[PDB]
Amino acid sequence: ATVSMRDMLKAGVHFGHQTRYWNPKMKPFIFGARNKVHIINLEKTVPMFNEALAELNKIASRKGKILFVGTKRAASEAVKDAALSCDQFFVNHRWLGGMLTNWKTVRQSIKRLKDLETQSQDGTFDKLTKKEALMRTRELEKLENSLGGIKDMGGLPDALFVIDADHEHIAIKEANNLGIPVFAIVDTNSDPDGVDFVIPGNDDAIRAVTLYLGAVAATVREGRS
RNA sequence: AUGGCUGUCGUCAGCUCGUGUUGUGAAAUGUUGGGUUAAGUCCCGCAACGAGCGCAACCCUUAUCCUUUGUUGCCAGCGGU
Repeated sequence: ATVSMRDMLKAGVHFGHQTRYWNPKMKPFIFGARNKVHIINLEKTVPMFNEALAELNKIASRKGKILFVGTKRAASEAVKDAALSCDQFFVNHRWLGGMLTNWKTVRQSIKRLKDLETQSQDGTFDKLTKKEALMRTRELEKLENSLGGIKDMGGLPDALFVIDADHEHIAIKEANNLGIPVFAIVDTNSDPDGVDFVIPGNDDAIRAVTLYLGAVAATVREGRS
């Protein structure tokens, strides 16, 4: 449902970027500057985080398909487990340019993953030679590394969850073109114009992103009840 | 005025298209870049995702061996010459 302010300092969600890379549009969401490092205003994010979680909850109550987005090293594996914990979908390694705006052409690539999976469990690769069986399994390995989170998708997402918004500005722009509401974790270096429901928080720490991922995988499941 | 056929750049590795995105727009992207190759041949990354003509392969011949077949072909092991 909601979390307090005491655990905010434990995860370091106020530990933003320096006074060199900050975005000018972070003035309503910066508490101050400690040793030339901007501190995220923790009194401003806690009313804005819970209204997004209730915004993420009722869309999940109407059988909403939530998509998770994050392609950074610190949160590449944490975003995969959080989506499956709440029975949702994820994008973890690489966001393909045109994954949502060009949804038609990537579906042939999605079924191009499915026929390789049906050729994996039944025992089909073993009849072919060494060269053919190696590359089509190597083409397989690249496939669910970038499309395995959305191989169960079958449509356009109802809502979008974004980590490292400035690093994933392509994903936010793609959902904005189709009118899909996004849920981005904006840090001091990021731009929140594309973000419909702004959540100011630190995104460069493993323990910080798991606090959001743990909370967003928690808020979905009672909407499933 | 043409069909059909042919040479040439050049058997040079390029030529494009669909969707999406960018730019008012001509168009750009993909096709660029780090490696790599005879080759946009392959890997990775990347607002690109895929596909087609090209490359290669599939075709013929040559390079070694096995099986079957032995004439008008062949002559190792046995005879007459």
